[PDB]
Amino acid sequence: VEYRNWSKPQCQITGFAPFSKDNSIRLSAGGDIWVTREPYVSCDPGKCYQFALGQGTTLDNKHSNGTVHDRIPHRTLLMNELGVPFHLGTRQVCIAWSSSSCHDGKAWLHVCITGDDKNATASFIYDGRLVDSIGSWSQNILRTQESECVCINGTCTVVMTDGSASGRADTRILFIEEGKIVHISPLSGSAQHIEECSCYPRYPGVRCICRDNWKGSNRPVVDINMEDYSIDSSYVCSGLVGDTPRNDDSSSNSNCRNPNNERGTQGVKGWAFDNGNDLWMGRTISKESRSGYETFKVIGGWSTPNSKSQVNRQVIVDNNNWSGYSGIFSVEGKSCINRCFYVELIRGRPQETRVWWTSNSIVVFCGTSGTYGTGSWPDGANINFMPI
Amino acid sequence: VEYRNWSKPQCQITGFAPFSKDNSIRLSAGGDIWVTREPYVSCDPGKCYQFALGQGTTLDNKHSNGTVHDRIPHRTLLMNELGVPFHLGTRQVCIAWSSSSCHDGKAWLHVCITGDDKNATASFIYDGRLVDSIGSWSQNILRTQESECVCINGTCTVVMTDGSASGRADTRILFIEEGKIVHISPLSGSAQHIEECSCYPRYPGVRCICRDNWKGSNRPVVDINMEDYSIDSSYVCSGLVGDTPRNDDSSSNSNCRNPNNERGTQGVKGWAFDNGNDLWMGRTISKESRSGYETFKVIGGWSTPNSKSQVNRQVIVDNNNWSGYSGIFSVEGKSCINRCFYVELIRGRPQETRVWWTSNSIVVFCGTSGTYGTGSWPDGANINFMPI
Amino acid sequence: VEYRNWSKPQCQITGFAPFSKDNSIRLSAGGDIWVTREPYVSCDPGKCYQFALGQGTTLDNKHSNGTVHDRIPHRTLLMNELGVPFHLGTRQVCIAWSSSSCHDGKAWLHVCITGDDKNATASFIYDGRLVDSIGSWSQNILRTQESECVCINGTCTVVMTDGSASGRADTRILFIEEGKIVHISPLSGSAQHIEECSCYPRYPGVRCICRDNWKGSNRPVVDINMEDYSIDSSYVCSGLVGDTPRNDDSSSNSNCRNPNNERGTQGVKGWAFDNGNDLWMGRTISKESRSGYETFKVIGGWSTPNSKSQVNRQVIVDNNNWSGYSGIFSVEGKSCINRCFYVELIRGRPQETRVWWTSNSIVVFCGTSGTYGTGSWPDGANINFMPI
Amino acid sequence: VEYRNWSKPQCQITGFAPFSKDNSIRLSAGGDIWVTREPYVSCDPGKCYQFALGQGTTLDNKHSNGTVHDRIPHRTLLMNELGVPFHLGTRQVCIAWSSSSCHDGKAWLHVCITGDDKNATASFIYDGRLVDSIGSWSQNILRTQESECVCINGTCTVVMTDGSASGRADTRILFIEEGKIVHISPLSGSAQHIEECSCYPRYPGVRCICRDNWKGSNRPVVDINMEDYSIDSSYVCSGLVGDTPRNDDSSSNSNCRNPNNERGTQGVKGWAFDNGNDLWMGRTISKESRSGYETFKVIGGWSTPNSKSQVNRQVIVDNNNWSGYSGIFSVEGKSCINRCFYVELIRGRPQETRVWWTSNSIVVFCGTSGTYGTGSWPDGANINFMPI
Ligand SMILES: *[C@@H]1O[C@H](CO)[C@@H](O[C@@H]2O[C@H](CO)[C@@H](O[C@@H]3O[C@H](CO)[C@@H](O)[C@H](O[C@H]4O[C@H](CO)[C@@H](O)[C@H](O)[C@@H]4O)[C@@H]3O)[C@H](O)[C@H]2NC(C)=O)[C@H](O)[C@H]1NC(C)=O
Ligand SMILES: *[C@@H]1O[C@H](CO)[C@@H](O[C@@H]2O[C@H](CO)[C@@H](O[C@@H]3O[C@H](CO)[C@@H](O)[C@H](O[C@H]4O[C@H](CO)[C@@H](O)[C@H](O)[C@@H]4O)[C@@H]3O)[C@H](O)[C@H]2NC(C)=O)[C@H](O)[C@H]1NC(C)=O
Ligand SMILES: *[C@@H]1O[C@H](CO)[C@@H](O[C@@H]2O[C@H](CO)[C@@H](O[C@@H]3O[C@H](CO)[C@@H](O)[C@H](O[C@H]4O[C@H](CO)[C@@H](O)[C@H](O)[C@@H]4O)[C@@H]3O)[C@H](O)[C@H]2NC(C)=O)[C@H](O)[C@H]1NC(C)=O
Ligand SMILES: *[C@@H]1O[C@H](CO)[C@@H](O[C@@H]2O[C@H](CO)[C@@H](O[C@@H]3O[C@H](CO)[C@@H](O)[C@H](O[C@H]4O[C@H](CO)[C@@H](O)[C@H](O)[C@@H]4O)[C@@H]3O)[C@H](O)[C@H]2NC(C)=O)[C@H](O)[C@H]1NC(C)=O
Ligand SMILES: *[C@@H]1O[C@H](CO)[C@@H](O[C@@H]2O[C@H](CO)[C@@H](O)[C@H](O)[C@H]2NC(C)=O)[C@H](O)[C@H]1NC(C)=O
Ligand SMILES: *[C@@H]1O[C@H](CO)[C@@H](O[C@@H]2O[C@H](CO)[C@@H](O)[C@H](O)[C@H]2NC(C)=O)[C@H](O)[C@H]1NC(C)=O
Ligand SMILES: *[C@@H]1O[C@H](CO)[C@@H](O[C@@H]2O[C@H](CO)[C@@H](O)[C@H](O)[C@H]2NC(C)=O)[C@H](O)[C@H]1NC(C)=O
Ligand SMILES: *[C@@H]1O[C@H](CO)[C@@H](O[C@@H]2O[C@H](CO)[C@@H](O)[C@H](O)[C@H]2NC(C)=O)[C@H](O)[C@H]1NC(C)=O
Ligand SMILES: CCC(CC)O[C@@H]1C=C(C(=O)O)C[C@H](N)[C@H]1NC(C)=O
Ligand SMILES: CCC(CC)O[C@@H]1C=C(C(=O)O)C[C@H](N)[C@H]1NC(C)=O
Ligand SMILES: CCC(CC)O[C@@H]1C=C(C(=O)O)C[C@H](N)[C@H]1NC(C)=O
Ligand SMILES: CCC(CC)O[C@@H]1C=C(C(=O)O)C[C@H](N)[C@H]1NC(C)=O
Ligand SMILES: [Ca+2]
Ligand SMILES: [Ca+2]
Ligand SMILES: [Ca+2]
Ligand SMILES: [Ca+2]
Repeated sequence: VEYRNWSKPQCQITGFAPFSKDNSIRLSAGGDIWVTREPYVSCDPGKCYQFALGQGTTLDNKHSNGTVHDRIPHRTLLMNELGVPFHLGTRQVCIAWSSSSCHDGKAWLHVCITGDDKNATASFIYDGRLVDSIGSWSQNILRTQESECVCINGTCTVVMTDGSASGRADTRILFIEEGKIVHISPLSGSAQHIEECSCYPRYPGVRCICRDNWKGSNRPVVDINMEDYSIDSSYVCSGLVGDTPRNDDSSSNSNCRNPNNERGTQGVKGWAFDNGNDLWMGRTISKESRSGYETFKVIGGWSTPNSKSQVNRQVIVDNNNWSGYSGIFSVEGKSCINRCFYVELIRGRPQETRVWWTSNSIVVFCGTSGTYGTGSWPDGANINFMPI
Repeated sequence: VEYRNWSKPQCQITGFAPFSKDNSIRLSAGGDIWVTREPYVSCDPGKCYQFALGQGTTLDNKHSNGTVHDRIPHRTLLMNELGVPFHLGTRQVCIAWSSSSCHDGKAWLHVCITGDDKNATASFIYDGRLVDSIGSWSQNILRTQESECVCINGTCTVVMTDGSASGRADTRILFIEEGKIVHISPLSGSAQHIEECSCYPRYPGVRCICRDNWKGSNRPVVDINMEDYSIDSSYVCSGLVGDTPRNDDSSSNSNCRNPNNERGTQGVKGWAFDNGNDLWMGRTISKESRSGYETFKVIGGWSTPNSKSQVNRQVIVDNNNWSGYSGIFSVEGKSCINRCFYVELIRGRPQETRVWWTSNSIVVFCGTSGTYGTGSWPDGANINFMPI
Repeated sequence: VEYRNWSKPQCQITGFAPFSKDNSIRLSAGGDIWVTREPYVSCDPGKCYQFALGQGTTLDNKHSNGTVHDRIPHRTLLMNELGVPFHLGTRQVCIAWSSSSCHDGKAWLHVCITGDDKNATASFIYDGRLVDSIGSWSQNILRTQESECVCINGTCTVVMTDGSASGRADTRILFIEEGKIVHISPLSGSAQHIEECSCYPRYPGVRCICRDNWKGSNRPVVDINMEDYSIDSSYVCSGLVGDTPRNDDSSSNSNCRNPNNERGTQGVKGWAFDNGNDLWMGRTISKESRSGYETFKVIGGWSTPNSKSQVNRQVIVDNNNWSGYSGIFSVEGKSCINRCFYVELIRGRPQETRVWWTSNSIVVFCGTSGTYGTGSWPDGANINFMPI
Repeated sequence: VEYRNWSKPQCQITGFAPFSKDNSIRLSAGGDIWVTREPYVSCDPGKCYQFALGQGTTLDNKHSNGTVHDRIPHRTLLMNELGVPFHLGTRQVCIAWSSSSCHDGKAWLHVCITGDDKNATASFIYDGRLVDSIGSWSQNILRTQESECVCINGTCTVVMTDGSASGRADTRILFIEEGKIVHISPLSGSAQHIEECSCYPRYPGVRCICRDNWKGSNRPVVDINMEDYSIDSSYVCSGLVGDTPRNDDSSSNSNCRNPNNERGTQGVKGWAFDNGNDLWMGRTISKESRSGYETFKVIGGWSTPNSKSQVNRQVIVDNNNWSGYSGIFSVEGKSCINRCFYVELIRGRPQETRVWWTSNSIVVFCGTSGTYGTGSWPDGANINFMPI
C-alpha cells in the first residue's frame, strides 16, 4: 500500500451521470434508520463510503423530536459503504457535531469535533486510533468542512474555522501526517469568511470552494500549498453565484476578489471546480431557499470576473423538492482524477412542520466523459406518511 | 486475478436441482424487507449474488403503495449474497429502474438506467467507480436485460433497447472494457423485436434468448461475435414456445426465423439454451398469465423448425402460484460451464388487489448431471397475512 | 489451504465446558428472528458456525402459525457464525427440510434435501456451486443427518435414509469429493434402523451414533471405512441408553448388537463417542419426554454390554426445561481432536400450546481437559411473553 | 503476525480526547438493541471492539424486566467493532455473567464465567476454540475483571476472585498461553480485597488498579511479574481516592499500603495509571452514588502518600447524569503506548424505576498529547420516552 499523490490530470467531462442514492427517509417510515444531517462521501482506493452526522437516534423514535438543533453530545460520525443506508448496524466512527474524513492511500483520517460551543475539542483519529487533538482557539464553535479532506504524499489538509458565523472569524488550515498535526497556517488572501469548505486535490496543491456566511453570496476559494504550507484565498469569478441566498441571475455579481455584499449573510455548503478558464458548479435552483439543485459549466467561470454564459446544465433535483448541502469528492481513475458530488436532501424542520425531526437522504452523481439525458432525483418521501 | 474466458464446454445436464430461495414476501410480514421486482443472479468466480430493483421502500411501509409502477427516481439496484434477503443493510449499488450486472474475473460491472422516459441515462460502473455513460438514442425508455451480462477476456457485452415496446425499436449491443464503452453494434439478423435478453457465454461468443413484445410468442435469439462485434439474430426453433402470452402447444409455431404472429404482443422475460440440436427452456405453465413455471428439454428444439417433442420436464412452481420473470446465469465448474436460472415470484398487484404494493421473492435452480425428484417451490406468502 | 485429515488423537477430557448460547426465543419476543428447528454446529479450520432449518418466516409473523409441521418448500438452511442469532441478514445457504454440512479444509459442502415426500431431491453444493444431485431411492422422505458430515483427505461422507420411519428402511452412505458423489454404500451390519446420524472423524475412519426410530431405545452405531467404502453397524453397548423414549435406568438394556425392543418406537437425534472402553454420551433427563439434558461418561460404555456405571455427570439443561435434538461436532486443536456438542431447545408446539409456532434456541458445550462446576442453561423464554 | 510485547514507553499525555460513543439507550427506544451491563473495550493490533454482557434479551422486550439481577444462564459476552451498537446481528462470543478478553497479537482470548453461584465454570476460548476451563475454588461466585486482560510475548494474564464480596476472599492471577492455563499465582502483598481489576501493560510487567469492596475507598493495586509469575499489591497513594462510595476530598486518606477504612464497603469498577510519581485517574463526581464522571492528574498521586494536589481535570459526564463502571484499555502507537478508558452509562434500575430493566450505553476517551476543551457526554436518553 502506497500514499495517494493524485498526480494525474483532471478528467475532461461533459456533465455528470447518476451514481448513488440511499432513500433514507422513505426507508425511515418502515424501518429503523438513523436521523442525520451534514452527509458527505469519500472513497479509499477501492470503494466509496457515505458519511453523516447522526443525532444519536433513529427517526421513528421519540428522541427524533428537536433534531433541527445542530450540536448535542450524542452526535457521532456514521460511516457505511455508499448505498448502504444508515441502519442500526452502522458504525459510529467518533463523537462529532462537525467532521471531515479522508483516506491517504493507507488508512482513514477522521477529524471529529464535539463538546461545548465555547470550548470544543477536535480529535484526530488515524488508522483506528486517536493520534492528536486540539482545543478551540476562539471559543466560538470550532468547526470544519462537513466533506472530505485531501491527502497528498501522506500529508492530509483540512480547513477549520472558530469564531462568529456572521462576522470576521479565525480560519486555519491544518496539515496532518498519520493523524499528527505537523503544521497550522492561518487563512490568508482576500476571502473574508470561510465555512464548510469543499476541497479537492489539484496536484501539487489542494483547492477548496467554500461558503461565506457574512458578506458573500459568491463562493470563496482557498488554495493550499502542500510544499510550503502557504495559503491563498479569493472568490469564484463566475457572475452566476453558488450560494443561497443570492440575487437572481440578472442582478448577481462577483469580481473574483471580495464578497459581493448581495444577500451575503447566511449560506449553504456547496462546491465548484475549475477546468482551465471554465467552472463546473452546482447550486440550489431557488435563489432564496434550499430547494432544487442544478449543475452547469460557466464559460470563463474561473478566469473571467462576472461571466454569466453557461452550458451543459442538468437538473439534479427539481425545484418542487428540498435540497440542502452539497460537496465534492474526487476519485482516481486509470489516467485521470474524476470529480463527483453529493447532494443532501433535507426533510422535516424547519420547512416541514408536520414532523418534529430533521433528517436527510442523499443523491450522488459523478463526472462523465460520455453522454446523458435528464431527470430529477429528490428525496421521495411523502411527509404525510412519516412518523412525526 | 485473471479475466474470465468461459472457455470450457457446457456441462451435460439431465435437468435442474434446487439451489436457493429467499422467502422475501413471507419475511416481509414480520421484518423490514425491500419492495423489489426484476431480480436476477450473477456470480463472481467465488460466490453468487442476488440482484433486484428496489422501489426505494420497504413493504411494511406506506411508500409501498403504488409500486406496480415501473419507473421512479428512487429505484436502485440491490446486491446481496445469494440467499440473503433484501434487509435494511442491503447495499444500493446504483440508481436504476432497469439494469444488468456481470463480473469479468477481476471486478463487477453494473449497467444502471434511470431518469426521464424520453431522455434516460445509463451509467457504467466498474470496480466501484463511474467509468462511462450514454444517453437515450430513441427518446423512448432506454432499457436493458434485467439479468447478467457476459464478459470474455475483459470485454463485457450487454443488450439494450430504446423505442416502442409494441412496434419496431432500436436495439444495440454494447461492448464494454473495464466500464468503458469501446464499441456499439446495431441489432442485425431476422429478430424483429428484442427485450430483456437472457444471455450466456458460448465460447468464443455470447448467445441471448430474449423477449419479443410486438409480434412473437416465440423467443428471439441474438448471437454476439466478441472477436469482430458482428451480430446475428433469429428465433428459437422449438414449436413449444417460451413467451407468455402464447398459443397452446397444439396450435403454436416457430420457423426459427420470423416472429410467429401468435398472441405476439406483450411478453415476459425468459430464457433457454442450446445443447447440440436440443433446447433446454423454461416458461410459465399458464399460457395467458404469469402463473406457474416449468422447464423441459425439447428434442431438436434448437435445430428443427417447430419441434414439439419434449422430455425431462420439471415443475418449478405449480400453476396455482404466481411466477414472473426468469433468466439464466452461468457458473464455471472444474471442467465445464453449468447453466442455472432464477424465477421471480411476483406478489401483489395487479393480480392480488388486497394489497397496494407489488413485490417478489425468488427461487433458483442449477443444472445437474445427476438425478432428482419433484416438487413445487412457490413464494409461499398468504396474501391475507400481509400488510396492505 | 490443505485437506483436513483429522489424523490426531482424540483429546482426553474430564467433561465439558460452556461454549455458546444464542437466546433465539428470548430475542424473538423483541426482534425479527427466524423460526427454526434441526440446528447444528460445524467449524471450518478458523471458526465455528451455527446452522438450522428455517421455516421461511420470522417468529413474530403470522406465517409462524403451523410451523410444527416438518416439510414445506419454504424451508432453507440458515448459516451464521456461532453466537450470531438468526436475524434477517442471515444467509439462506440452500433449499432444505433436511440437511448436513461440513468443511473439508478447503471449502464447505452442504447436503440439502427438499421437494415432495414421495420424490425428494438432495442437492450437493460445494464451494458455492451446485455440483451434484440425487433423487429419492425409496420414494419415502429421503433424509439425512441434521448435523455435520465429515471429510478426510478430500472425501466427505454422509448418511442418508429413505423409507419408513417405523419399520425397515433403505440407508446408504455417500462419499463425496468436491461435491461430486464418487461412491454409495448400502448400510451393512446389525443396526436395523438408522436416522439422523451424529458422526465424527475417528481416523482413519468415521463413526456415527444415530437414532433407531423403530425397535431401539439404544442408539445404533455406523462405522464408515474411508479407504474401501465398507460399512459396519451395531448398537452402543452402554446399558444406560441414549434415546428418548426409553426404559428407566434400572430396567434398560443393550447387548451391543440388536435393538433392545424397549420403548423402541420413536426417538430423538442424539450422540455419543467412544474413549477406549468408555463412552461419553448425552441424553434427555426425562425418559419419556424431550425435557432436560445430561452428559456423563459410562465406564465400559463402549466395550461392555449393558454397563451402567457412570461417572462425571453434568446437567446441561434441568428437567424443568425443554430440550430436543443434540449432535456432535469436532474441532481440531494443536495436538488433539476435541469433541463438542450442541443441544436444540425447542419451544412452542406440541408441548406449549399458548403459541401456534414451533422454534428453538441452542446451547453449546465443548470438551475440556480442565475443571468445571455446575449449572443449567435452558432456552429462558417466558412462553407468556411470546407472540402467539 | 507476531505476539504483542507492548515494549514501548507510555505516551506522555495532557489529558484525554473524545473517541467513541454508542448511544445504546437512545437507539433502544426506536430499534432492537441488546440489554447490557459490564461493558469494556479492547483492540487487536488493527481495530477496537466494544464488549458487554448481554441479558439474553433486547430492551423493548418483556424479558427486559428484572435485568437489574446480575447472574442468569442467558448472559453472553457480546463483541462488536467499537461504535457499532449492540443490534440483533451482534455476535455472542460465549456464555458469561462475568468476563475478560484480550488479543495477544495473533488471536483473541476470552475468559467467560457462568453457572451456579457456588460452583461456577470459567471457559478459556482462544482463536475460536475452547482450550481450557477451571471450576470455582471457593464456591462463592468465581469472577473476573469486566475489562481487558493483557498479553506480553504470548502469555496473557487475568485476575480472578472467588469468595466473599464483603470480607476476605481468594484472589488468583492466571497466566494463559494460547488459551491454556500454564500457571496460577495467589494474590500477595498488602491489598486486602480485589475485585474487577483494570489492568494495563507496563513492560516488562502488567499493573492493575482494582476495586476493594470490603474496607477500602482507596483503590488497590496489583503488580504482576510476567517473567517469574510473582505478585505484589498495595493501594493507590493519592489522597484523592477513586472508589465510590468514599469520603469527601477534605476527609479522605490513603497511605499506599492498607485499605483506608473510610466508607470502604461496596465500590465500583474503576481505573488509574501511573506516570512517574504522578497519577492519572477517573471517578464518579458524586462520592456516594454512580453519578457523573471526572478525570484528573494527581501530582505525586502515585509516589506520595495522601497527595491531594490535582491538575488537568476534565468532566466526562456531569453530575446530573448517571455513570457506572469504568476501565482502562491500551492502544499501541508508532512510538508509544497510549491509555484510553470507557465509561459505562447505566440507565434504569435501581435509580430509575419508571422502567423495569437495567441497561447501559458507553462513552470512550483516549489519552492525547495535544489540547482539548470541555463538555459532557452522558447517555442522553429521556427515561420517559423508553419502553418500560
Ligand atoms: C436530453 O438531455 C440532454 C442532456 O441533458 C439535453 O441537452 C442539454 O440541454 C440543456 C438545456 O438546453 C443544455 O444546457 C443549456 O445550454 C445552453 C447553451 O447552449 C444554455 O443557454 C442553457 O442555460 C440557459 O437555459 C437554462 C434552461 O435550460 C437556464 O436555467 C439558464 O439560466 C440559462 O438561461 C443551458 O445551460 C445542455 O447543454 C444540453 N446538454 C448537451 C450535452 O447538449 C437535451 O435537451 C435533452 N432533450 C430534451 C428533448 O429534453
Ligand atoms: C419423480 O421425479 C422424476 C424426476 O422429475 C420424475 O421423472 C420425470 O417424469 C417426467 C413426467 O413423466 C418426465 O418428463 C416427460 O417426458 C415425456 C417423454 O418421455 C414427455 O412426454 C412429457 O411431456 C408430456 O407430458 C407432460 C406432463 O408430464 C406435459 O406437460 C407435456 O405437455 C407433454 O404432453 C414429459 O416431458 C421426465 O423425463 C422424468 N424424468 C426422468 C429423469 O426420468 C418421476 O416421474 C417422478 N415420479 C413421481 C411418482 O413423482
Ligand atoms: C461442583 O461441580 C462439580 C463438577 O460438576 C461436581 O462434581 C461432580 O459431581 C457429580 C455428581 O456427584 C459426579 O458425577 C457422579 O459420579 C458418580 C461416581 O462417583 C456417579 O455415581 C453419579 O451418577 C449417579 O448419580 C447421579 C446424580 O448425581 C444420577 O443422575 C445417576 O443416574 C447415578 O445414579 C454421577 O455420575 C461427577 O463425577 C463430579 N465431577 C467431578 C469432576 O468430580 C461437584 O459435585 C459440584 N459440587 C457441589 C457441592 O455441587
Ligand atoms: C476550556 O477547556 C480547557 C481544558 O479542559 C480548560 O482548562 C482546564 O481547566 C481546568 C479547571 O480549571 C484545569 O484543572 C484544574 O487545575 C487546577 C490546578 O491548576 C486544580 O486546582 C483544579 O482542581 C480544583 O478545582 C476543581 C474544579 O475545577 C475541583 O473539582 C477540584 O476538587 C479542585 O479543587 C483542576 O484540576 C485544567 O488544568 C485546565 N486544563 C488545561 C490544559 O489548561 C479551560 O478552563 C476551559 N475554559 C472554559 C472557559 O471552559
Ligand atoms: C416535540 O417536542 C415539542 C417541544 O417540547 C412539543 O411541543 C410542545 O408541546 C407542548 C405540550 O402540549 C406544548 O404545550 C408546547 O407549547 C409545545 N412546544 C412548541 C415549541 O410548540 C411536541 O408536542 C413534541 N412532539 C411530539 C410528536 O412528541
Ligand atoms: C393507496 O393509494 C390509493 C391511491 O391513492 C388509495 O386509494 C384511494 O383512496 C382515496 C381516499 O383515501 C380514494 O378517494 C380514491 O378513490 C382511492 N383511489 C383508488 C384508485 O382506489 C389507497 O387508499 C391507498 N392504500 C392504502 C392501504 O393506504
Ligand atoms: C393458527 O392457525 C390455526 C389453524 O388454522 C387456527 O386455529 C383455528 O381457528 C379457527 C378460527 O376460529 C377455528 O375454527 C379452528 O377450529 C382452529 N383450528 C384448530 C386446529 O384449532 C388459529 O386460530 C391460528 N392462530 C393464530 C394466532 O393465528
Ligand atoms: C415486571 O415484573 C414485576 C415483577 O413481576 C411486575 O410487578 C409485579 O406485578 C404483579 C402483577 O402483575 C404485582 O402483583 C406485583 O406486586 C408486582 N411486583 C412488584 C415487586 O412490584 C411488573 O408488573 C412487571 N413490569 C412490566 C412492565 O410488565
Ligand atoms: C456554527 C456555524 C456554522 C457555519 C455557518 O453553522 C452550520 C450551518 C447549519 C446550516 O446552515 O444548515 C448547519 C450546521 N450544522 C452548522 N454547523 C455547526 C457546527 O453547528
Ligand atoms: C418499457 C418496455 C419494457 C419491455 C417490455 O417493459 C418492461 C415490462 C414490465 C412487465 O412486463 O412486467 C416490467 C418492466 N419493469 C418493464 N421495464 C421498464 C424499464 O419499465
Ligand atoms: C421423516 C422421518 C424423520 C426421522 C424419524 O422424522 C424427523 C423427526 C422429527 C423429530 O422427531 O422431531 C423432526 C424432523 N424434522 C423429521 N425429519 C424430516 C425430514 O421430516
Ligand atoms: C459478586 C461480587 C461482585 C464484585 C463486587 O459484584 C459485582 C458488582 C455489581 C455492582 O457493583 O454493579 C455488578 C456485577 N455484575 C457484580 N458481578 C457479578 C459477577 O455478579
Ligand atoms: Ca453567504
Ligand atoms: Ca411476445
Ligand atoms: Ca427409538
Ligand atoms: Ca470500596
